[PDB]
Amino acid sequence: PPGPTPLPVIGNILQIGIKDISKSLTNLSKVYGPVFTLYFGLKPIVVLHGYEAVKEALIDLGEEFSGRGIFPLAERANRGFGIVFSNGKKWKEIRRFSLMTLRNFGMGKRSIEDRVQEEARCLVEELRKTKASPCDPTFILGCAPCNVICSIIFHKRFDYKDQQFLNLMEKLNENIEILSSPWIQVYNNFPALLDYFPGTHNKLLKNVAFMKSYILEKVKEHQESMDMNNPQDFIDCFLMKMEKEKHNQPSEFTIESLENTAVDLFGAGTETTSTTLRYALLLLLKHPEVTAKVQEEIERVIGRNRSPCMQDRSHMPYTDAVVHEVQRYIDLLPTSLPHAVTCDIKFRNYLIPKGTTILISLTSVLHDNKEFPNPEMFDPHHFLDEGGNFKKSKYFMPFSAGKRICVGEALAGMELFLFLTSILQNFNLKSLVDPKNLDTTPVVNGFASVPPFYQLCFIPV
Ligand code: HEC
Repeated sequence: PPGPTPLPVIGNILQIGIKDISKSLTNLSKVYGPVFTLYFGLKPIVVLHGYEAVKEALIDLGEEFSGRGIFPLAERANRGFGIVFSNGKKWKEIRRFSLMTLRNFGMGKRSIEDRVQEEARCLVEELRKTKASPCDPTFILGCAPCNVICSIIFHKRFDYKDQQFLNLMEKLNENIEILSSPWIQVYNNFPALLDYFPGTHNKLLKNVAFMKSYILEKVKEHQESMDMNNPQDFIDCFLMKMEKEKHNQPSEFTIESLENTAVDLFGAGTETTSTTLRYALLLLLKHPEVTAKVQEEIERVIGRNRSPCMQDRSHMPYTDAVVHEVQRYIDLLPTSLPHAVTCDIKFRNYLIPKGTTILISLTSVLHDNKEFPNPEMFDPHHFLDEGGNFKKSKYFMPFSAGKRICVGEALAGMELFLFLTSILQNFNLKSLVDPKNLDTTPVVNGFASVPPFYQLCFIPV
């Protein structure tokens, strides 16, 4: 399986660098084809580039490519596996459980949707506190997705001033800061350095364990007041899954694994949604024509009176296109999360041995030159036909694809749709640095893009 010849100890780092590694992968694909080999120091990585290879692996050999693969830093920073990093029956069975409970009406009288709607009108209330004055939305937008997960795991959101909530928030955001430092790919190239610089990974381990404790005291309060035959949140359903398993007791569901699945949901369920929303508003500032068009659909379909809901989305194609086009443009997980093969397998006639790490290039699919003609340009017509109707694409994979597809695809769709429409129904976004100037080009470091810093005022309508 071809690829550039790597140097003695520094792997392929001269060829890919430490900057925008997804761009380097596209360039390498131009010379080695859609299936190349790449060395992260001494570790052999198969990269899959265009749609055809990604679809052929993740969908057609779905089981064979179902494995999760772990780079050095994550290996050291993770004590205990839940869902994101699990493999085999542990992953198969917890993931299955989690999707069950993440369905709209999958645990109690309260739906996921009602959770997201409650959050939407609190999000709006807090933005109303900003008194139409310049503000960095990073924090407020960060709280809403975290709080949806709080409500899903604990039945009950927290006021945004609740100190339980701010600690969990502080702990989650610090993990995102540590993890966005450019010299994180330096660890994956030279893992020896983890020992010589353990600051990173010790801070991750300390933060996770803080969160694990907090959750533990939560599942205790649950074990106490828990009504079987009447589960109301994630913890309840897990606790009672433990009872239906307490007999045949090898057993994948335990207090350890619930803590682990819980921290994952918080980590996987906060950062990406938060950034997508922050980036959405940035783009809505830059392109006010687009914003004006979304507001016409809101006044027409939903009033100014009631609150949005999911049934409204089928009747709002432009807004569905904007949401779709934010996710595709911004390409927040350029190489999703590293995959790994389940056994020795010939792929496009190449032979790839069991447990070999795979990087899926989601960028190559999301920014396919042909499906999306100006792919590095923000344009909702990418998902509209000549009438105003919504136009699906099989190249829309920001949640990846196949057997490891984001467990929260639906939830994220609800959050994005309901928080964005809720914000634009209630406010007009005013820029302070004038649309024309401000730059919306992703700041990329390794496998993580983020918008540049901006401010805006939320002026009520
Ligand atoms: C449930 C809360 C939750 C929310 C909200 C959420 N995710 Fe996820 N996402 C997950 C979990 C859990 C996984 C792990 C799946 C697995 O390993 O089997 C995941 C995995 C992924 C992967 C894994 C890639 C792969 O092939 O293995 C990508 C890409 C991803 N998410 C993107 C997103 C994007 C983009 C958003 C929103 C803009 C988002 N997720 C919002 C829970 C969430």
